[PDB]
Amino acid sequence: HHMVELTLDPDTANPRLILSLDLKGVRLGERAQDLPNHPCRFDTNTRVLASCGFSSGRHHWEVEVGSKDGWAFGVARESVRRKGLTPFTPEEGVWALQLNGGQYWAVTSPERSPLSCGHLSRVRVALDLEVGAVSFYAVEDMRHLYTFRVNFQERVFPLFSVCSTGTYLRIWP
Repeated sequence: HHMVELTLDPDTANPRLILSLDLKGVRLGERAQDLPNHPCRFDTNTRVLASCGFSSGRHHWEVEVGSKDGWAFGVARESVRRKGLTPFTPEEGVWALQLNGGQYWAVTSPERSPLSCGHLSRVRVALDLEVGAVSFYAVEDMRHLYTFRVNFQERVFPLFSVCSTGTYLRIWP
């Protein structure tokens, strides 16, 4: 199965995020690193993109996910805002799933959409820029979790947020 190789982009990472050395894994730390601000860095929201943005075609990858609340992952338009507190919503260029209050959500606005999917360990993301879709599948039985149909009009970047200690996101492969 032909999947893209993604690495987290340290220039984008919120200063409190802890990236692994292989740039696959993301946790939230207790203290903000002293990092030089970069126009790309999320200075307030607890997010980080892969260094790869997408302009065209179909691309797959997988995300392993902690069992404790705190994570959200998906894709974001390149213009997603980095500076100050920003809403986490499709309006703002953010199409994600989320584990929060013991519940899986698709992050619709103005209300999140509860998913009835059972426990997740690993999710396949399929980004289709030709049709304009991003779908999520539980790898155990490739069960369908959610699709956002979107007419993407700029580059689309894999997105990760961890806003609690005690949980993680890991990119595969």
